[PDB]
Amino acid sequence: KVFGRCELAAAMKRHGLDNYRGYSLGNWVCAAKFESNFNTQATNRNTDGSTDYGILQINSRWWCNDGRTPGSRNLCNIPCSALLSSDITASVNCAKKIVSDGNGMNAWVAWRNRCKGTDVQAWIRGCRL
Ligand SMILES: [Cl-]
Ligand SMILES: [Cl-]
Ligand SMILES: [Cl-]
Repeated sequence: KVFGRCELAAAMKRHGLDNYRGYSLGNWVCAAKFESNFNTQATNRNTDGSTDYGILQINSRWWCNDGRTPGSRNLCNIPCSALLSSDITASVNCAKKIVSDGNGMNAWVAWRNRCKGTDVQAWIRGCRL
């Protein structure tokens, strides 16, 4: 599913991501924009052989199981395929664990490089939330 901007903001809010660990909704929408362009089915293969999955490009080295990332963990206790669903529940619940792991949203390098320090509220501007 490719979400609309406000549609995704609303779904993220419904799932308790808004201001989670102090990160406003615009931060999460911005991260999703640059990680996946709001496409739940986004996948990307990393140089180390791991893969990133879903709207927030969650990585199989630590967070989910895909059966083909040697030496990896599955800390969200989910198949990586669950992160591709039209229902963002699994991605959100896993993101909550990731952002609580110590480095906040810096875990998403694209958030650090493209969202951090910017006017992230622009991502939810106009949205009925
Ligand atoms: Cl915001
Ligand atoms: Cl594996
Ligand atoms: Cl980047």
